[PDB]
Amino acid sequence: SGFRKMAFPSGKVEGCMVQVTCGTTTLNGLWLDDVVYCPRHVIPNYEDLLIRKSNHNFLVQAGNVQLRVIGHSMQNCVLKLKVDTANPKTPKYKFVRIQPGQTFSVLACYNGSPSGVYQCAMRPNFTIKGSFLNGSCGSVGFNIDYDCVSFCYMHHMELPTGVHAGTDLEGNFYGPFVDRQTAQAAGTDTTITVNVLAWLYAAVINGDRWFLNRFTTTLNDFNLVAMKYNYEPLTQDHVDILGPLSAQTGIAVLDMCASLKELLQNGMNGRTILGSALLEDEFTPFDVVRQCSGVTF
Amino acid sequence: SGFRKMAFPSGKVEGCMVQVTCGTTTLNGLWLDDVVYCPRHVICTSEDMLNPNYEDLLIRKSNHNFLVQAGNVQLRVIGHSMQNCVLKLKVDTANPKTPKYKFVRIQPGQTFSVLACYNGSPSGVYQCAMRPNFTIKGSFLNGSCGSVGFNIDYDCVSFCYMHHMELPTGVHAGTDLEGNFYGPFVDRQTAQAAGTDTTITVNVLAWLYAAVINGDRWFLNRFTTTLNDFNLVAMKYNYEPLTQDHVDILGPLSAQTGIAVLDMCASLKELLQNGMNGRTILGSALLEDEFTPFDVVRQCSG
Ligand SMILES: CCc1cc(Cl)cc(CC(=O)Nc2cncc3ccccc23)c1
Ligand SMILES: [Cl-]
Repeated sequence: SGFRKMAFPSGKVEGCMVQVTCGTTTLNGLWLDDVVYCPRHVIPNYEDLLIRKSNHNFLVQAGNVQLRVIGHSMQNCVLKLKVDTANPKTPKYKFVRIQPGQTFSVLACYNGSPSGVYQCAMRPNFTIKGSFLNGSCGSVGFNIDYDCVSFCYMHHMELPTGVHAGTDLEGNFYGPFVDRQTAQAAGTDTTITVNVLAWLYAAVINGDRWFLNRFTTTLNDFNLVAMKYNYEPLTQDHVDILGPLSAQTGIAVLDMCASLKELLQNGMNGRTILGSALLEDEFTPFDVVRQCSGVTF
Repeated sequence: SGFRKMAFPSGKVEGCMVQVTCGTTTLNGLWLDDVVYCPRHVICTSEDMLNPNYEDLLIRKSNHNFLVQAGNVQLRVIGHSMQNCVLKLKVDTANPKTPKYKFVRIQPGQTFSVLACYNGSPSGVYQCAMRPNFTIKGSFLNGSCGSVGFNIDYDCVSFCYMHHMELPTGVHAGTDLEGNFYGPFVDRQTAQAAGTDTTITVNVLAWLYAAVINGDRWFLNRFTTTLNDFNLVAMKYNYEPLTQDHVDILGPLSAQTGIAVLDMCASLKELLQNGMNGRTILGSALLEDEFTPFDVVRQCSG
């Protein structure tokens, strides 16, 4: 029993964190094989700024060992520093771009040193509601599938609202953001509907049933109600994804939708679900299965 | 900016997780140097649950009864001893991945990270607080026994918890790494109930200071309170009494934000009286009590 916002074990990613210093800026790098990846803002015309840099300008530190940079290239908003040594601790990895609603773990680092791990969701407005201080740039978001680390995020900046913006590991920003000091605002956020439903299934698996009702709804009637409460549209794909949870608990997806519809129009009435007074949307349907069945890494 | 329930990086602890099998029972072990630590109930049978004699059960075991597996390598048990409710299996190989570590017993209200494992394999990491009733509200399934709670302050891992059992309410009970249970709990399947839980007041206040540091001020009021008047109100809402030690501990946050502890106490008194009124504090509609004053300073400063 129990439901917690659980992150993936961070060990495979900790073995990749390095400190990258260029001039006055110090941030984090992801050392995989003989390449160190980091935000290009460590060096604006970035092609022009990068052509003025030499390999010895970037001081890369892996623990108490200095890595010598033997090349540098830029891919979108990510800087790739070719180093002489391949990271022995390099795990089986992939660079994956995630979609909004998808969750991932963040290993927050300061000076190439991991200090915390937390679980995040890519908001529908493409920002993450992270926890970052100055120096966290280059910190990475990841998932683990079997023994493979899927790197999906690199932290680049904090928006004026305290939310975070970054890129995938190929340097492509999530959201309409740019890596420079200018007026940039996060768009109006919406609730990840499929994730709230998955979390309602997790509450039922944990014995919380007060919100369940005898009613069902059509997907269209649910989406008309969801739109009114700033909830993301629930697609037929989402229903199919929720299928195993629907089968396990005996509550049809449109039947849980009718519970969610009532929860939105009426509220919780001083009641809680999994110790929360808000509807939680940072657990995907897969996260609920993984946590409520026991998958290990 | 931003406030998250953050766990310590689990890598140093992952390098210590092993699988311990004794008969039909398989649980987790913590392999540090040449010793594997695990709950002593790994040696219990079906009829040795209600009233087991662990000294008697352990004397009947030989080193070859304990199958210890570290990854795909079997470790050779060369000795066994029991310290309170933990079993110590001396092995023939010292763990190369053994970090700089300490065994620390924590007090209620204290937080720690839990590395949940099944079959000696880490599957997730989450943040926990030792509840005032000495239970933890964890997320554990069958096979999680032997999973550990820790804090990684600087480069040293302070092991503070080992999971042992789930109480009838879905809450969890375990020991420190010396085998001493937290609370009035025993490793027997006898009727055991967690005591009435209370809110860790000092932690809610620390989290209110975290919200102020993050720009949230709506809950602040023009009032202050005496420590006694605050406790008289706090008790009525099942909040732990706030001691002078707690007031002292909140001192740095009080100095950083400019809000006196008894002033922040009057804000908490009002929040208990009024509720949130459809508002949130740090994205939460409930008062959060699993962030200690030390957690708030570490996350909001470094
Ligand atoms: C009542 C008998 C008993 C006494 C003792 Cl000394 C130990 C256990 C084992 C136990 O509680 N294991 C588990 C841990 N966490 C969560 C669990 C969820 C489901 C099933 C087991 C779970 C059981
Ligand atoms: Cl403590």
